[PDB]
Amino acid sequence: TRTYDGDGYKKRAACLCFRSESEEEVLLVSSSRHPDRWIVPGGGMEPEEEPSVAAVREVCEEAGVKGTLGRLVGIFENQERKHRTYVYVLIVTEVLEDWEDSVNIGRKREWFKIEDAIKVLQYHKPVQASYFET
Ligand SMILES: O=P(O)(O)O[C@H]1[C@@H](OP(=O)(O)O)[C@H](OP(=O)(O)O)[C@@H](OP(=O)(O)C(F)(F)P(=O)(O)O)[C@H](OP(=O)(O)O)[C@H]1OP(=O)(O)O
Ligand SMILES: [Cl-]
Ligand SMILES: [Cl-]
Ligand SMILES: [F-]
Ligand SMILES: [Mg+2]
Ligand SMILES: [Mg+2]
Ligand SMILES: [Mg+2]
Ligand SMILES: [Mg+2]
Repeated sequence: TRTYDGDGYKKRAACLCFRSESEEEVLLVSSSRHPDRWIVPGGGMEPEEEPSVAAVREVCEEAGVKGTLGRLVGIFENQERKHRTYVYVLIVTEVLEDWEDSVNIGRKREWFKIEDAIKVLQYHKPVQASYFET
């Protein structure tokens, strides 16, 4: 069930999934609609779902990782697609081999150095590239 803010923007949550506390490598996943494109794992909040809970849940479903939830980075709007995303830090401590989106849609995941993550996000996902600007 999709949920919305009072202005009609779709509510989403995402994590910057870092390999370690040094925050030098981040995990991206392939797009479901376009599999040669990279995105930050995230998705819609469910009804009455805390943003931090949605963020951890979506990363588990899309990226097959668990870890230590850190800071809220910020709340980011995409004006073109009318959605508003709470973005958290997650320090990955568990990498599971066969996760919901790998099994169901063959979603891929890869570690990127921060500067390379920004590069691959810029063309189609400039707001997600901006998650890293802080
Ligand atoms: O993360 P979500 O908010 O679920 O985004 C999910 C959907 O949302 P929904 O599940 O249909 O509500 C996106 O559609 P909208 O951009 O919200 O229309 C999808 O966006 P699209 O409709 O393809 C787009 F934004 F118009 P494009 O990326 O083609 O410019 C998004 O696809 P991406 O993977 O490319 O972000 C999808 O992601 P996924 O299928 O990997 O979950
Ligand atoms: Cl790291
Ligand atoms: Cl976006
Ligand atoms: F989802
Ligand atoms: Mg979704
Ligand atoms: Mg998603
Ligand atoms: Mg999802
Ligand atoms: Mg979802």
